[PDB]
Amino acid sequence: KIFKPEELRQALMPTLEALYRQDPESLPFRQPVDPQLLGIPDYFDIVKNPMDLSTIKRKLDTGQYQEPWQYVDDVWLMFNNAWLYNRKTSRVYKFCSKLAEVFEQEIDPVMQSLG
Ligand SMILES: C[C@@H]1CC(=O)Nc2cccc(-c3ccc4c(c3)c(C3CC3)nn4C)c2N1
Ligand SMILES: [Ca+2]
Repeated sequence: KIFKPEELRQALMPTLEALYRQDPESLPFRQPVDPQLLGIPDYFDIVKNPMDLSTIKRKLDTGQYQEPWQYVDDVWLMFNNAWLYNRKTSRVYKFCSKLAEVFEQEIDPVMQSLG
């Protein structure tokens, strides 16, 4: 199948919106990580490919995905970065886990529909 960018945006954006909507848990994930501002200067050493909700939104808005699994992969890159960088006690780690719970419910029917 050839997926048009407007079709991917229309189908997938609600699943991203579900993550944005989560408070407090989306807060760490709404903007790209700025290691200087956050006082975590080793972040890019450990996290080779940073990813966040706003970057994913921008990719949908600008037609950067050819396939819907590329979108799923970026969401999971964001999750895996957070579980990699943070210890299990951190808010960021626990908030990530909550987003993954929400996402799994949202994404399932949408991916089935897209095929
Ligand atoms: C995802 C990003 C990078 C990472 O993996 N660890 C990390 C460490 C310190 C603060 C943060 C961090 C970044 C932005 C935040 C926050 C934490 C938070 C606090 C509510 C949890 N609010 N916002 C706007 C952080 N999160
Ligand atoms: Ca809530």
